[PDB]
Amino acid sequence: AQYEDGKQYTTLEKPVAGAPQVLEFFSFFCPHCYQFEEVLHISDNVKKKLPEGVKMTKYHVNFMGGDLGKDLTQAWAVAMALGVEDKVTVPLFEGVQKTQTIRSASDIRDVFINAGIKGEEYDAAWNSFVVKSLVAQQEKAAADVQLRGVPAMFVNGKYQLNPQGMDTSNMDVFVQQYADTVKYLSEK
Repeated sequence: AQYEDGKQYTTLEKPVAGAPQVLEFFSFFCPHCYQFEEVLHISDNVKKKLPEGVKMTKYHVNFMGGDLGKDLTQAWAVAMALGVEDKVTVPLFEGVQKTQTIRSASDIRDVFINAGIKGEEYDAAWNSFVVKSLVAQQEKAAADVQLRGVPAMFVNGKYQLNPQGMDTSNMDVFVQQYADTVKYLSEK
């Protein structure tokens, strides 16, 4: 076939019922995740090729960056709850990996402030139980699929993208193959 199990994707031995349609995992400490966001714009190009009626989910993970890794998962929960993902994603990535100016929760907080979220609003969110359960959601989803690496994308809780098996000669060609694979898997 043109799309083969173990080639552009793998299949989960243990499928996850009720899972989000398109589910993406990342870490702000994850170097290919930075690329996926800043250079390749994977999430965005997948969305452009997804059928409509399809919802897209992106979660942060704890297993990179120790204590700060967990702070960042809680911050991503804040970002999701306030709907400000598109204004903090870039500065968080650059704060962690480019400038290395993110070293504490207060530094994470600064990124949101500079992006225009009010201190009061940020801290209320940070401490809220809605964010607590949002953090739980992120963890559970990762636990459901035995996740030990990022970036990762799962389709309908039973297929996992396998970017290792796609040409990387051309970044643009890589992205389309990746998105076309999500679409193929989506329709499966």
